[PDB]
Amino acid sequence: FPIPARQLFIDGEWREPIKKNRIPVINPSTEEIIGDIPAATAEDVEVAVVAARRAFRRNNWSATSGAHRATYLRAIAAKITEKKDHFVKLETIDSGKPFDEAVLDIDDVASCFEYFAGQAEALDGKQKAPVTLPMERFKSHVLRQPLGVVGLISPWNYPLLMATWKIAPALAAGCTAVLKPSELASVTCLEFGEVCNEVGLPPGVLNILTGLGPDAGAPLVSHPDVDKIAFTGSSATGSKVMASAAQLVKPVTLELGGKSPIVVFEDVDIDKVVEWTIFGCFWTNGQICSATSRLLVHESIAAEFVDKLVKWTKNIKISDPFEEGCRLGPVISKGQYDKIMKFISTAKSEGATILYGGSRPEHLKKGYYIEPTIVTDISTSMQIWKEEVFGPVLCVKTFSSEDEAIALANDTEYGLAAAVFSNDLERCERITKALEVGAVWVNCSQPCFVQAPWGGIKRSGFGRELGEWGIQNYLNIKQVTQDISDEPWGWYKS
Amino acid sequence: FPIPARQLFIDGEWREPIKKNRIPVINPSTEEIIGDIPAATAEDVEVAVVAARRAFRRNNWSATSGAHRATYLRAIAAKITEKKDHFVKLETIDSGKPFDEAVLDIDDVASCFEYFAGQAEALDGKQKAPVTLPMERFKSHVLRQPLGVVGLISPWNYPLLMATWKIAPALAAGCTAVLKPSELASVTCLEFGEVCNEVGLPPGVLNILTGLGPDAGAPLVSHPDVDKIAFTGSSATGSKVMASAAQLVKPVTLELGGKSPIVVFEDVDIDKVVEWTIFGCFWTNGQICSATSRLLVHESIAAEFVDKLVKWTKNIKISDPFEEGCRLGPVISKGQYDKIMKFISTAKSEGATILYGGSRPEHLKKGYYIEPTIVTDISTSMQIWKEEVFGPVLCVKTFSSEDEAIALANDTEYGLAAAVFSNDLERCERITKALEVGAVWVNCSQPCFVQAPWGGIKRSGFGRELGEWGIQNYLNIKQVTQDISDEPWGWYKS
Ligand SMILES: NC(=O)c1ccc[n+]([C@@H]2O[C@H](COP(=O)([O-])OP(=O)(O)OC[C@H]3O[C@@H](n4cnc5c(N)ncnc54)[C@H](O)[C@@H]3O)[C@@H](O)[C@H]2O)c1
Ligand SMILES: NC(=O)c1ccc[n+]([C@@H]2O[C@H](COP(=O)([O-])OP(=O)(O)OC[C@H]3O[C@@H](n4cnc5c(N)ncnc54)[C@H](O)[C@@H]3O)[C@@H](O)[C@H]2O)c1
Ligand SMILES: [K+]
Ligand SMILES: [K+]
Ligand SMILES: [K+]
Ligand SMILES: [K+]
Repeated sequence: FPIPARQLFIDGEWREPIKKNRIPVINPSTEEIIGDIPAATAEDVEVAVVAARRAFRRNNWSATSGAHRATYLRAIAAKITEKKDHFVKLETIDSGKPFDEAVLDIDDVASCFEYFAGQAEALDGKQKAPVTLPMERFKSHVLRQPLGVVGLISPWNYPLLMATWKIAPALAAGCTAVLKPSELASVTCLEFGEVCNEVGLPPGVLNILTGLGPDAGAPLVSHPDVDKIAFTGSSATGSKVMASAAQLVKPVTLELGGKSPIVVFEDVDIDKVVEWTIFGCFWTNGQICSATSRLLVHESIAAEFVDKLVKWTKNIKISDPFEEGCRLGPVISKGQYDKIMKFISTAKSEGATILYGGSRPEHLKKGYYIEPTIVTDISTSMQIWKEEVFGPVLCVKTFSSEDEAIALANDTEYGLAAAVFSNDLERCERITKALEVGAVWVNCSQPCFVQAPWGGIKRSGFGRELGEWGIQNYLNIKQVTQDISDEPWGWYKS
Repeated sequence: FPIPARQLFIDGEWREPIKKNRIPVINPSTEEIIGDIPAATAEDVEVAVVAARRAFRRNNWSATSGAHRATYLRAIAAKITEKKDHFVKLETIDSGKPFDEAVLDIDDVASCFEYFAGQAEALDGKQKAPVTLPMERFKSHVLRQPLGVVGLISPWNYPLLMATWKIAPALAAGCTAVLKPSELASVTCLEFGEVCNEVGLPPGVLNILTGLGPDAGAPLVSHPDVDKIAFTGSSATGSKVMASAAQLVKPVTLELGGKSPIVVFEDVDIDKVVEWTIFGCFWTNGQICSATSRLLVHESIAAEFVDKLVKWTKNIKISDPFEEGCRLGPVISKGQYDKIMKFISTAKSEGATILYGGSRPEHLKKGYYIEPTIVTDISTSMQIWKEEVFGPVLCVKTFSSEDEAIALANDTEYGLAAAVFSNDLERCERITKALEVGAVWVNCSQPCFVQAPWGGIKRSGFGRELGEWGIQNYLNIKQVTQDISDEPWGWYKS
């Protein structure tokens, strides 16, 4: 199909980068440039935040009720469901993710807006919520207002979904925003610009700057009229954006991925659990923030599990994303390809065993394809064990004791997610409690519902997006307390 | 009487600074070194966090229930009420604040712990709160666990109260902590160490390092095993601590004070409001984070308000804090004294009018005493208008329009509090909504109840302490979602 030429979406209309630079979009499956995106620069950020600030000042969006903004949200969700086919295809060719996965993404963005429409609606009538004071002299309630203009910065692994994880709560709260999506996957996001016009979003309420991290994002976060930054990306980058935000004591939420464990005890149906473990580390082509990329399996089932494991993954149709039956596409880019490949090299070099994969597929001669990979004979000292690979690469180690599974699981600087498998539920509760982590899956891995709070701890960052926590990141919690006594304070003397 | 010659509180017992350095405590009223406090250094921070981390690992505090910790809280509150007299004294000589104010502080710390004892109790049964998912296949709830070891850093303007604003929620949540109080007011806080032993707090659950900001606090915030920082202080310092915390993507709450407006409309009994305006800017000797230090009064009552104003403040007994009837003490320190004085000089120099005070009192010949000060003929360009003075110094400007009051009030980079006076309540609501601020007082100024969320926006920082928000800053909000179907995910092929 025809990717589209598209431009910068600023103040409801399409604008050209002030420096007129652009960058390639590239099919991960063909290595071929299949198109073009604007390359926003600091000067574009300036006009964008200005539009956003102006839009915020209008008595047209921000001081509006939640129920009012919920209709635009509900409408956006509807529009997306309508142009479904169109989005899911664009997302498959831009991301390199299996077409079947992309269908889920797009259903999920629709569903996300609809959940936050609800949130915005519940925002009303949280307003002026009373707080009880001791005195009778004073009365007090809470207002929940938009913080103002917010910068949203998202990753390429679920282009539109990750972006709406930010857009939906931001808009629900009454903020205006500047979105800067990954330079590795901007098309659906740019295409979102039209959707806004089609649903009648006031101009400047959502602005979309595509471009490189350093050129477009950095200026977004350091801008003096952006009140809050919502960042999702690597921990290394997180640190950078938080330091920049610190200059202006600007609030920040950081979702930074990790090195999440999946611990499997003896008492499990090793055929399903095996299916998850594959899901937890290979799906989305291994590019999952919460990827359960470290398997801690009991020595008991150790061999067998791993056997069925290699069998199942051996079972995965690695092909071009559009090809029917495709359960695994190419990684996002040449750079990522190289990085993942190097992680593999230095893992051999460090003395681990590539008990499957670790190489290009075979049937695929072009495109950034990499075979689901299982590596064993692991030391907790090796790089592969500590570093997030963000490719289809799984590490295996075994354990004797329960609290050795525990110690071994918590043995990272990261702390995003974890998955524990066992039919002994009193054992499951005990493990979920002990995991130094923000999300614990019990007898599954990766299911992420918009109803539930989502974020990490430790190097994985802080703050919770989604659920009933999402909208809160974009609000000014305002206390108002008034004197109803009409008597003098009586502290001083007249 | 004699002060409290203490040492550092670490792991339940009194330890000496590893570098054995100490610093003077000084009565603001006598300029006289009346004592001595330990001067913690980075090496002390090391042993302190270690104690804290160990204490957190003990199945003795952190994995305990909220109701269990609530008793230590309730006990601490009791002990403080018991040793009331002793604390309020020590506070008065350490802070230079009027004895009557100190009295209040100490009642407030007691009350604060009790409120958070309640919070910790409510924490239970929020545990495993269910979140409803669409699919029947999955069940989900939320756990609320302590983040781990937290560093708490507080200011001198309410030595123990400001510290318990952090200690109480931290302990209620199940965290262990290292407290680093201001070097300008550490005695009560050091004395709190004993209270803990007396109520049986496990060792290492609360540690207290006194010392200088750069020597004791900086190492506390940059330490690799401190999971979260709660900071209250100047915006300039806030920026530094957040930049440091960014190194390790460490969560942070920042309460940074401001330049809060008090806007008074024509329709008010200008004797009651006048008393507040004095309270809002001169109480605590002008050293209030939320100090309503900018008066925007309607030209109508302008003259007369200001008249009764000068009259009232002219009526304020400025004397030694212990002297009965004392409504105004010395500022905290020589350095603060100098800073406040300079603000006055450069305000003269910039062309403002010192319509009262601006100088040392007469009857007081020693001690850091400064007259309640009223300054007029203000330009929004002058330093006195923008910069937080943190002394008993009030600026006055007048307004014609309502939305001129509004524009003029929002005319700062800060955004902590604001106070609006008017018997027209429809007008009040309108103004409270428009104020770019975190707390809006209606027909009063400064009343801060532990029941209500407290914090700022803009340069005043972010996050809310106290109320139902307080405890939240010290929790890991953990999602747990489990598969109850027993069926295969069914995404791949066996
Ligand atoms: N916890 C989560 O919610 C979550 C979800 C998915 C992915 N992730 C993480 O996302 C990462 C992959 O995404 P990525 O490669 O796009 O991450 P990244 O760190 O490169 O950056 C993500 C976004 O930040 C922008 N950016 C980069 N440098 C910037 C700078 N200096 N200033 C401002 N913005 C800048 C990027 O261009 C991109 O839009 C993985 O590490 C994964 O762990 C986290
Ligand atoms: N917003 C609020 O809730 C609130 C409440 C009270 C006071 N305040 C503000 O507090 C300020 C006055 O307090 P202050 O003089 O103590 O502020 P400050 O910034 O000088 O320092 C405050 C605390 O931080 C420590 N500190 C200093 N430098 C540090 C560093 N580099 N790293 C780590 N810690 C460091 C100090 O020792 C002190 O204990 C005012 O600006 C006032 O508005 C705000
Ligand atoms: K791409
Ligand atoms: K963290
Ligand atoms: K002192
Ligand atoms: K801010």
